[PDB]
Amino acid sequence: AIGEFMVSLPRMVYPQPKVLTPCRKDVLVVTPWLAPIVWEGTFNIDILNEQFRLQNTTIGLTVFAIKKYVAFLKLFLETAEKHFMVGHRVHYYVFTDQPAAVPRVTLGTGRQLSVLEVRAYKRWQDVSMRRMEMISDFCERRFLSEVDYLVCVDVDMEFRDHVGVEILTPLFGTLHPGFYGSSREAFTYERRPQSQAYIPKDEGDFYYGGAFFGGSVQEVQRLTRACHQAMMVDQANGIEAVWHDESHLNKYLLRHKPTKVLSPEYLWDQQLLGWPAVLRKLRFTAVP
Amino acid sequence: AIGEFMVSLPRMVYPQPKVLTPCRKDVLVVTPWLAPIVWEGTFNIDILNEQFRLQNTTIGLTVFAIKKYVAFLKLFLETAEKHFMVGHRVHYYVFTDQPAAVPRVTLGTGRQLSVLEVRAYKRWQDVSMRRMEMISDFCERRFLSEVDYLVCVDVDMEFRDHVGVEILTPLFGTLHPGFYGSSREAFTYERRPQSQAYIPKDEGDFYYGGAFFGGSVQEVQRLTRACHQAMMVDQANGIEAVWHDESHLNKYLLRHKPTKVLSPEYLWDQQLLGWPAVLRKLRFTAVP
Ligand SMILES: O=c1ccn([C@@H]2O[C@H](COP(=O)(O)OP(=O)(O)O[C@H]3O[C@H](CO)[C@H](O)[C@H](O)[C@H]3O)[C@@H](O)[C@H]2O)c(=O)[nH]1
Ligand SMILES: O=c1ccn([C@@H]2O[C@H](COP(=O)(O)OP(=O)(O)O[C@H]3O[C@H](CO)[C@H](O)[C@H](O)[C@H]3O)[C@@H](O)[C@H]2O)c(=O)[nH]1
Ligand SMILES: [Mn+2]
Ligand SMILES: [Mn+2]
Repeated sequence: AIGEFMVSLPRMVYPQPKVLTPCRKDVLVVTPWLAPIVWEGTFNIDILNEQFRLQNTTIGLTVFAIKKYVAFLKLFLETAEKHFMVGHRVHYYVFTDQPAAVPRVTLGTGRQLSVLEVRAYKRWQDVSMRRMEMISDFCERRFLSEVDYLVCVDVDMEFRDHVGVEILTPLFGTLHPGFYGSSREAFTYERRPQSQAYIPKDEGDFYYGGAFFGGSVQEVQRLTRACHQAMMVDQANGIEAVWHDESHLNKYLLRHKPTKVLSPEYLWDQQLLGWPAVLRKLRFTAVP
Repeated sequence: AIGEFMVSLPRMVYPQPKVLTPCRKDVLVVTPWLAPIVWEGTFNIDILNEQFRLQNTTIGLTVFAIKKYVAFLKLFLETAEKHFMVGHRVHYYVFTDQPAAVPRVTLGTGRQLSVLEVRAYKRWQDVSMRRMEMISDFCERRFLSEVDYLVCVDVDMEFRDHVGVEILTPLFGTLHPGFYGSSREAFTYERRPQSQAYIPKDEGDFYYGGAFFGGSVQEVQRLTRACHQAMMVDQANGIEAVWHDESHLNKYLLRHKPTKVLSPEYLWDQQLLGWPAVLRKLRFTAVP
């Protein structure tokens, strides 16, 4: 459940937070709108796990495996079993054009998987973009009744370390690994005013990655509906945003600030970027 | 309103957050349960003001002025007019045994004051403690229908600097100025197991001050009801907690973690503690 009566935490023995010691001295851990930026060292997972288990939290995870991308599912799901929300209720939603071709991955207790058949678009750009419509079509069909939070990710990825309830919040985006140290002028936002995704050069907080966002079902419905409707306006006007759904996601999260931001620990590419000292954990990574 | 549909923020030009620069290097700015700890430098008030104004937020401020403490009201209210939630809708609730003795303080537009008559208890300890019952009696009478958030403070205080929408969240407490640098064993929690306020020596996050807490009306009703009911159990058992309502507040916030914590900028005593370098702002201070 979300927003229901919260019982009292049990007694717990853990290290005292020290008010006069920063938890990170190398990174920003809170946005200027007071949203936590989630890095290792910012959270005590034992406290968070208690809070979320006492609410009987169910997390849905959406992933699209269309055309040849079904090949990515086995590793994606096996590694999610090892690292994603372990101990909590999880419902995987695998959207595919090949519903008999989903690998038979063994799931832990309290975890289930549904296969949702969808059409395949010809262009990769359309496959990627149309996830927003498809996720929003499914909020009413399933998600409102089945889960508390939705996490929406790319499939060509693997979990390498813990991804848990520290991410859960009404609305989150994730810092794209290519831009976390960049100034806003260098962010690859859509820069043509003719597009609904347009962001001026003097605006922008962060460059969020299209491959990892989420929130409560209500907030994810809002985001995905808004991005789809913006895409359809652009289509009617003969323009396609430079980075497709990621461009629209960035416009949405500029105007509707997320209540948590995930660090690039949660969205990485070791082939392209190595393992900087600032990443204490590499949690969710590109398959090379 | 709270929890309603949020329109899009307008365009704003402000400094880009820098991911690789901490906002404070001298203090903890987020708790281990991912609640912001509010210090100067952690927030851009322009963004927050936009967010809260677009929700038509109304803030209630409760204050008790019983017996000789009516003398504190003039400065309290005049300085609140200068510093508390300026630009937002405010409703002051002055609880007093001398309802004709409230000073005539000139209020800004969108700000109003109600006087609520209550009984005076003989002992200062009972006057202080019974605020929890009185605040909880008034959630149903007025607060649910009149305000979005409640802020509950001591009267023998003055505002010296900005106290605004950065504090608003479902549930907050404030670091007591005498203990922010102390280890938990030194916190003056109730230590007798016979009291409902008991906290063992190996437990505790922070020592919260009784003089400044708040949250949504729903969360403040819960806190104040719980503290009152705990007090009544103690009374039946012939025990009074060492620091009265503050002891019960601390027990509640240990078991029900706040969603923001205010730094001691928000609760200070310059006579006793001076002006340390760690306090960039002294916002709400004891009258000496
Ligand atoms: O034939 C396809 C093409 C895409 N996809 C799905 O769409 C996702 C995104 O497409 P790609 O992985 O092909 O492209 P990128 O890795 O460049 O994706 C990045 O850029 C995209 C926009 O161009 C999206 O924002 C995406 O979330 C972001 O990680 C895939 O992971 C997969 O889930 C398929 O299932 N089949
Ligand atoms: O005769 C009185 C006594 C108290 N109060 C009200 O109760 C508040 C708290 O009492 P005091 O200010 O007399 O006592 P302290 O400053 O020591 O208060 C501190 O300790 C208390 C518990 O002992 C409470 O937790 C309080 O919030 C905390 O700041 C006052 O500010 C005032 O609002 C009155 O109105 N009249
Ligand atoms: Mn890809
Ligand atoms: Mn006092």
